[PDB]
Amino acid sequence: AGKKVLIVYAHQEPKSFNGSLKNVAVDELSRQGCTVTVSDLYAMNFEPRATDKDITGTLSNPEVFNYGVETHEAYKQRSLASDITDEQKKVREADLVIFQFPLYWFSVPAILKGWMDRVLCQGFAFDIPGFYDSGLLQGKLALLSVTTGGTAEMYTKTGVNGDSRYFLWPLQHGTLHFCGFKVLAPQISFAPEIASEEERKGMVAAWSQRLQTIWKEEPIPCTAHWHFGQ
Amino acid sequence: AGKKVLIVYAHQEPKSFNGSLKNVAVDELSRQGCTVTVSDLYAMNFEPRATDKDITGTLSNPEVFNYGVETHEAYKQRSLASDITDEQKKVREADLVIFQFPLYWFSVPAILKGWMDRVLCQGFAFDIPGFYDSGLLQGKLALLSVTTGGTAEMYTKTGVNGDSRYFLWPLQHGTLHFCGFKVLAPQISFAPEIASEEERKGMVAAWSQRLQTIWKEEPIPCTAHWHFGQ
Ligand SMILES: Cc1cc2nc3c(=O)[nH]c(=O)nc-3n(C[C@H](O)[C@H](O)[C@H](O)COP(=O)(O)OP(=O)(O)OC[C@H]3O[C@@H](n4cnc5c(N)ncnc54)[C@H](O)[C@@H]3O)c2cc1C
Ligand SMILES: Cc1cc2nc3c(=O)[nH]c(=O)nc-3n(C[C@H](O)[C@H](O)[C@H](O)COP(=O)(O)OP(=O)(O)OC[C@H]3O[C@@H](n4cnc5c(N)ncnc54)[C@H](O)[C@@H]3O)c2cc1C
Ligand SMILES: CN(C)c1nc2c(Br)c(Br)c(Br)c(Br)c2[nH]1
Ligand SMILES: CN(C)c1nc2c(Br)c(Br)c(Br)c(Br)c2[nH]1
Ligand SMILES: [Zn+2]
Ligand SMILES: [Zn+2]
Repeated sequence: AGKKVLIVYAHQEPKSFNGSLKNVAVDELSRQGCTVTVSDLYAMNFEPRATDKDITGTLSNPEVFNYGVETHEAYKQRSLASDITDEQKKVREADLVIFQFPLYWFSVPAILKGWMDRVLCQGFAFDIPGFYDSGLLQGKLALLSVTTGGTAEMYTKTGVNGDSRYFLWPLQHGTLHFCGFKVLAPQISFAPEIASEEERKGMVAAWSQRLQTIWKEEPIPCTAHWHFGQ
Repeated sequence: AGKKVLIVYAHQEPKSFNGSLKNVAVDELSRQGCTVTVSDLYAMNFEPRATDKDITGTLSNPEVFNYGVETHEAYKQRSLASDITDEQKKVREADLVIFQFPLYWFSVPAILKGWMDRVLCQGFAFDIPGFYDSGLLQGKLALLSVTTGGTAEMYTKTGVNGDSRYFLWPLQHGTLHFCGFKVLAPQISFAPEIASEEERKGMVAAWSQRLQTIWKEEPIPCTAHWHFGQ
């Protein structure tokens, strides 16, 4: 035991399917004795825009603004905005980061994209060197728990949407793997709006049950072959 | 040949490489006699978050907030927030929509993701049915003009990042094609920060040159094969 979990949660509605998946996670991980923290992005009115307000005090170059460089330097100089550093503290302490969100345009909702853009800066999440297998959050686990409008059928290799794995690439590989996370198998709850309550309860239950043994899981091989191969 | 272009632009710094790419597009398309509009999202302080503030009318279900449902109904009733309808007007009038942005986490910056999330609502951009080749923005063209930190070699199949086309899938297919756009080949200006001044000028001029003949181009086949190969 002694395991710490951050849930980064992106849904506007407490009563939503996403809300229930988040609450089941809190309940089950809490029951196990895990340390659990939730960043409820919409309730926080979390700022998604990458702007020069994310740096407090004097900028590295106040005439030409380069976000990547300014935030790298601000992290090194402990001069990032408190909303960012608050999130970095949560991530730093976590052994597992679970992202709970509805799929928006084959990706995360903008509020959560903004969390990734602003929280995962150079020096904290990655550096030269220290990316992919050697990214700075190595040792940590990340897990995408996604809900969709589309059915599993639509999300097949020859379905209209392609394999669900195809849209996971920028998230699992380009973001989480890049930062050094070992990536647990995604949790994809397909088309809850379409499903019967029976099927919905089953999807929630699968998640709760999965969570019972989450600490015994092996990470996926987060490779192009995993995402795009046969 | 009275063509209308919307450039949706997502960079904080007017002197940036992205800023130059946006400006040369304006210069060249204006020179051609095109009608040109730019949505400079950061300068507009464009709202990225999908929230209940985006609907001003009586909600369909005020007890359980479903963003998709409420925005679809609000579009039909004309009770969407005016920032959304302002953008929809620009898209409706445009023959070509160019997106100009730096790659953030294998995707668009959150401010631009928010534009996609909030502007491309059901009833305006797609219906059920009425998506992919039957999407509501059929007859229009879209083009991603992207800049990266990574080099072209890093973005090949055997490179660490995988092929560049891999990260285009959620944007070109999941978003643009879903809404009925035909998609012109991407413009990817690789690693300008690493490039010499002359190589930078070369990349800007290549884009300007391409734009001279943009109206003669055919779209890509926006399929899984195009993106991922056999
Ligand atoms: C901007 C935007 C972009 C989108 N892009 C995509 C896309 O690219 N691809 C795609 O596939 N979809 C897309 N969607 C659709 C979206 O992913 C789904 O609408 C979303 O995933 C549904 O999840 P939800 O939590 O909102 O469901 P909800 O509507 O909140 O819930 C579904 C039903 O489950 C019920 N429920 C809640 N809790 C429980 C419980 N504990 N047990 C049983 N039932 C319960 C709820 O009451 C509800 O009736 C998009 C939607 C929007 C708004
Ligand atoms: C949050 C975040 C996430 C990122 N994620 C990724 C990612 O997933 N993958 C990836 O590859 N990269 C990523 N990057 C890096 C990012 O994509 C690059 O920094 C960006 O694309 C560079 O474009 P720019 O316009 O900001 O370059 P700039 O720094 O503005 O341009 C480089 C140089 O070009 C000069 N210049 C400007 N105009 C001209 C001109 N007309 N002629 C000649 N020179 C000119 C500028 O003065 C500058 O010196 C990320 C960065 C951030 C901040
Ligand atoms: C709102 N709703 C039910 C919904 N929105 C969708 C979007 Br946007 C995409 Br892309 C896809 Br694919 C599917 Br399937 C969607 N289903
Ligand atoms: C800031 N900078 C230059 C930068 N950031 C990057 C990110 Br984030 C990713 Br993922 C990749 Br891949 C590359 Br290459 C990046 N290069
Ligand atoms: Zn990977
Ligand atoms: Zn397509």
